[PDB]
Parts: sequence; C-alpha cells; structure tokens
Amino acid sequence: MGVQVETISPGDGRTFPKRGQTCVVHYTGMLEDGKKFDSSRDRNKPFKFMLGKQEVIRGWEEGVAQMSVGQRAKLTISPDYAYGATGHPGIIPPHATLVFDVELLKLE
Repeated sequence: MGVQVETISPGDGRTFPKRGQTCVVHYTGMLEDGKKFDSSRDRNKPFKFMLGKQEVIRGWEEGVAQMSVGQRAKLTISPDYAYGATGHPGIIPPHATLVFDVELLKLE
C-alpha cells in the first residue's frame, strides 16, 4: 500500500503544502508494534523539510501534502513508501510499516 492519512485534529482545511515549500512539523515515528524510534518532540525542536526534494520518505512527501496548516494527522506508511526491504539497521526492521503522528505547524 501507500500512505494512509487519518486525522487527529483539524487544521485550517484550506492551506496545503505545495512543492518547494518548507514544512515545519513536530512528529513522532513508531513501528507497527507501537515502539517509538524517532520523535522531534523529544528533542523540543520542530523538524523542517522542503516538499518535493525527497529529504523525507515518500510516505511523508505524499502524506504531508494532504494535510492543512495546523492539522495533526496519523500517517500509516507501508514499506514501499518507507524504508523498504532494507529498513535501517538497528532502527527500522525489514519490510516495516511505520506510523507517524505528525502536526503541520506552519509553511515557510
């Protein structure tokens, strides 16, 4: 599968990230069993990435683009849209479906 987006709290429902814009997010990343492997919130610093530059996984590129500014949403990302068969040694196992809690704070 690709990326499924499930809303957690609504944004403005009007402003959506466009290619080339910087997305400022807080996020928490978890394996399918629920184990947290990454979280910008634990570092108390929002994560920024530029949409369309493939600085993030494909599930992020296509999933965050579906979110409006101020929205919090749950992205469930299949391995093809994620770290694939290889995964990430000692962080993400092979063929892993990942669940991201993502809040889109603003666009720059």
